[PDB]
Amino acid sequence: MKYLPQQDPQVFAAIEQERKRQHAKIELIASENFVSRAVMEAQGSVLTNKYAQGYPGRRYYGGCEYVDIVEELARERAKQLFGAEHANVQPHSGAQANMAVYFTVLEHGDTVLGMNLSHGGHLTHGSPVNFSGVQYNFVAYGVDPETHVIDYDDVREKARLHRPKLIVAAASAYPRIIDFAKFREIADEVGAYLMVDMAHIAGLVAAGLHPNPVPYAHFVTTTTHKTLRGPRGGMILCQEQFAKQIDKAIFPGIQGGPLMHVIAAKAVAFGEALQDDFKAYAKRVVDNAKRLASALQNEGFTLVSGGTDNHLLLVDLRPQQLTGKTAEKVLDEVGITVNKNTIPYDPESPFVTSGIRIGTAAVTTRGFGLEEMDEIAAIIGLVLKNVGSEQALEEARQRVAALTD
Amino acid sequence: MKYLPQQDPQVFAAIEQERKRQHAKIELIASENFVSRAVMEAQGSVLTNKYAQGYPGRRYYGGCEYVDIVEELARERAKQLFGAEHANVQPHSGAQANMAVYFTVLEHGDTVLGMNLSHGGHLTHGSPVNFSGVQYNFVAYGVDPETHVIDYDDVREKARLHRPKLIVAAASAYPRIIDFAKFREIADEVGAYLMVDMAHIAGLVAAGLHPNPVPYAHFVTTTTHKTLRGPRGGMILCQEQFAKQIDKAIFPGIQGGPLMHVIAAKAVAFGEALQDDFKAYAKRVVDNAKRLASALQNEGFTLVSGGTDNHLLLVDLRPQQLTGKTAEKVLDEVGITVNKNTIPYDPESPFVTSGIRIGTAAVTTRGFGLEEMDEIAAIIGLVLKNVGSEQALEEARQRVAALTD
Ligand SMILES: *Cc1c(COP(=O)(O)O)cnc(C)c1O
Ligand SMILES: *Cc1c(COP(=O)(O)O)cnc(C)c1O
Repeated sequence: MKYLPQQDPQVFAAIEQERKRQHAKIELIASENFVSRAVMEAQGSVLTNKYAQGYPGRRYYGGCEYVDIVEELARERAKQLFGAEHANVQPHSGAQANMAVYFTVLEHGDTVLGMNLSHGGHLTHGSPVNFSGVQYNFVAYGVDPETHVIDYDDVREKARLHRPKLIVAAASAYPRIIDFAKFREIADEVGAYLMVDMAHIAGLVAAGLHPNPVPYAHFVTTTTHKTLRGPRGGMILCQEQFAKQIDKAIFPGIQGGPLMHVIAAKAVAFGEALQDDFKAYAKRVVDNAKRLASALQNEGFTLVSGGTDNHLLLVDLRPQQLTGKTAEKVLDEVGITVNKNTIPYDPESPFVTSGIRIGTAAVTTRGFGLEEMDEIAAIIGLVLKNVGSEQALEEARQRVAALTD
Repeated sequence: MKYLPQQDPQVFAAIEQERKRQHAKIELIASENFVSRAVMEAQGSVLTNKYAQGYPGRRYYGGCEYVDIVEELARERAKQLFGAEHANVQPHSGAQANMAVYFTVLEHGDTVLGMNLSHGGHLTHGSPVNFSGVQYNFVAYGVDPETHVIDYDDVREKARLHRPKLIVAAASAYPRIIDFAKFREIADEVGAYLMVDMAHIAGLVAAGLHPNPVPYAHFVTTTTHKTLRGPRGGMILCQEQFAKQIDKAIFPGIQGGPLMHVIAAKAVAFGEALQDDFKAYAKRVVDNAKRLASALQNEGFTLVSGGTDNHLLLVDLRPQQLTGKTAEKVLDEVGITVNKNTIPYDPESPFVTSGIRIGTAAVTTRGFGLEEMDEIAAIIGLVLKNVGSEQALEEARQRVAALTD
């Protein structure tokens, strides 16, 4: 940075702290990642100066000839990456991508079937404090209480009883592969649309390491950040038949002018994801998640679903007589960043929980491999089995510093 | 840029075209501006890597100590700038700022009174193709057919007849000062909330050149871009009594995680607006708008409202037997960027129009002064009075090139 340090010492100082924090800590929050310097440069471009409401070749304002090229690069690269017939790259966030799909197919008060929020469903999948649960009538399907795998017979019974206009599949804390074919079969039985929110797994889908929901869903939403390792923002993929309605839902429906500089960064991140290197990266993410899961089990931890098929895992802490809140706090003390997370059928409230969620995308981006997973699990065991020992916590602190070098 | 040109030649090439376009053209679109290098550097920062859903000191996730400083800098600077009791700096856009206020005070189907969209009201003020007009029952007040000034007796009659829960004031194409005191007096009479959307005039408010709606409105929304010359994004200002509800409306209500890098850029832009230089700039904007308005009248153009009190003007092109569409297109041919815009009581549709909207924020940012306003008006007269003359258009092209150097 050149101009910020002189213009605004206060903002520059805080950013510099954050930069250094990102390096010093072990980032295990499953939704986190680190974007490339190219992606950041695109976001720090003069493209922020352009109003481009509308779509390429169909803009409200003139002067859009070049931002049109940028948006089309993002749309075309997205379509290659995911095999979708249409992309909308304007959503400001994953929330707004979901909002727009809901706006497209639902009237106020319509019934929607989504994943139980305590079992892995997202906030935007019907929380009563979120627009989704206020605007629409959300009903929930659950996971098996023993296997913690989605109970597809429950999805079906809930669909057949409640007759949703829309079925939502996908999750923010589900460690197994989701069967989109079964979701579509259920949707078809009850004549519901199927929306898949792949925000967490989008990078793994892109790399062929999770089944693609595109051929099964009418609508696919995602964040461009998370496993996809793009800038912070949203995207919608859909069949050609909904393209016009979806585009209209985004603008003039729910947003105004798009963030053209962010859309540029999305294009960059999509270019990166189309490369062989990114597929190698994504395999290491899943490989690291499995290794970390196995190593945590070796420490004596119980894992929700008995392990992982993707980038993330949930530790059920009940055997250690710990809340997610306590674990989160003590790990923060040694420089390891997790979040407390409800486990399925959690006896605790969402503000306390019986679990922590852990994902490997961020540490894999930093170059961590299988040996590092073994060490991270070993540190977690040390900390969580010795919560009252400052000697154990200092030892962990030093081992964390050794990993971040 | 260092890494983007090598990683992504295609995206870099299009950005570079846009950068050069921004320099070569005369930007007269009233919503446009050019942000500082400091603002862009903040947006291109590593802050994009942090999930910080929630609010400073009250975050979902750990590791937010430094992004908390950034958000508080933005909130505190905003409060100084505008004298508001509370700021929310998380809105992704002006649309989402408005959306959140509507979410706070209205139920589905509630009546809202806003400015007629053909007289200057915004898309998010009740367009039937926008969430506002779909979710809520919007009624409209108009301007006087001769003066083109808001008819405050119409606002009152409409309020008293329709009994809105909410009154919206503010505009995207209104060239005069808005009387917020009268809006509040009307709101109080019918027991409605008052929301002011100051997106267009926010920079002028900050500089003391437009009356501040903060003391009169329950809620003030704005874009951080436009006259305020910030990054692309939204903001909400409100009385302390609505702070908690407004914060909850933004998250977990309508958004997910905020864009912390953009929030950093907002803080930077607010710091810039607190400086004496910015007040000097904003005076030149209004001074330039008046000079340009006078000079256009000297060319024989009729202006909606007979001139301007702010940064923007509307040319009524009916006397020249031209549509806004035709004027927009021919001006594009010589390198001057305007947009067609409905004038009040326009005999044409919104896709054709009888007017062009012009604003001075962008050219003032580039250093244009009163002499440049005289020349721009002279070029506009030349072009619009000689639409069929390629000699006149080439002469204009050359005069435009002389201005952008
Ligand atoms: C993270 C996430 C979102 C939210 O996107 P934001 O950009 O934070 O609004 C939505 N759905 C799922 C499944 C997510 O994981
Ligand atoms: C530009 C504008 C908006 C829209 O903000 P976006 O950031 O484009 O969504 C809303 N209201 C008014 C009055 C505006 O001028």
